[PDB]
Amino acid sequence: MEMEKEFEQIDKSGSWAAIYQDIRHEASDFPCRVAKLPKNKNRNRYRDVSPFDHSRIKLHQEDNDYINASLIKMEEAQRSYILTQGPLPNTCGHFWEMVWEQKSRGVVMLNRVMEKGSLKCAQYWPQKEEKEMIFEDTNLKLTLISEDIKSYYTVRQLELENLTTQETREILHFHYTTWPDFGVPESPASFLNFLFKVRESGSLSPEHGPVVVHCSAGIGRSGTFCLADTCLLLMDKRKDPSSVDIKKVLLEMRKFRMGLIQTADQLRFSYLAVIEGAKFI
Ligand SMILES: Cc1ccc2nc(C(F)(F)F)cc(N3CCN[C@@H](CO)C3)c2c1
Ligand SMILES: Cc1ccc2nc(C(F)(F)F)cc(N3CCN[C@H](CO)C3)c2c1
Repeated sequence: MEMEKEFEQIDKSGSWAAIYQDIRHEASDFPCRVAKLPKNKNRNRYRDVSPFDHSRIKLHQEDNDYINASLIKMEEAQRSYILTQGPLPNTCGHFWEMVWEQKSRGVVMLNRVMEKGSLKCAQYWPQKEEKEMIFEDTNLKLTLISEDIKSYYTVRQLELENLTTQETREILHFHYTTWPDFGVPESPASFLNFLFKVRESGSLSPEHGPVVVHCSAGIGRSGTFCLADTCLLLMDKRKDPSSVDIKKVLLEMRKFRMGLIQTADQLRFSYLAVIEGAKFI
């Protein structure tokens, strides 16, 4: 059963909601005790989106190691990702500290800072070359070097400096700017072109740390990005690409972060992206 044939059946029967609820029912549940400590209340954007203790990213400054971020480690696909929430006004320094400590080369952002009148993410990078950001709490400086604005996404070149050592690193910011305010994109073509730009940058390679991916909560749109990338890698690696079961991969990813793919529409879109992206590979 090619994925295309399955998709046709699901679409005809209108069963995307039933299949999505099955995934929810089967998903892993593990503790999130650290996330729930009182002193970490202001570090969580949403009270019902927490990282599991087993897979959470620890900040290395002693103090408070907590950030709402999870390491998704896909063993068969040989790729890792860090999924995180959109930074809060008080956690932008922790975010960049994470990127520094984890040796990430890329940040993937799948939201806009404001959507439907409402703040989804803090403005955690500089909009102007001449107006750099200093995160005084984690002793980091961030400068916009250049950007390449296109119709569906923007790629920025950032310089991140550890002010303690004066070491600097180039970080690439991949910003998908056109996800609709409601629902999902009608066609995955632009999402796929975005994904291919991330890939081609080398940001997902094993010589770097895991890419950091976020949206607002770091589980819906972010989950589509990692699910589509992993299923496409599994397709190219396996002798038989039609043995890739996207529901099984998503369940695997949900061992590492709760909630990945938040709606039936997102699940459908993930299928569509993997179908069309497989056609290109
Ligand atoms: C033909 C057909 C069959 C089943 C469907 N099932 C869902 C669901 F996943 F939400 F349940 C969503 C659909 N649509 C509407 C069209 N525009 C799309 C948004 O871009 C989503 C959809 C469409
Ligand atoms: C030749 C080639 C090889 C690998 C590829 N890998 C990906 C993806 F998604 F895996 F990164 C996406 C591709 N393309 C680019 C062209 N436009 C297409 C849809 O608009 C998507 C692609 C194309």
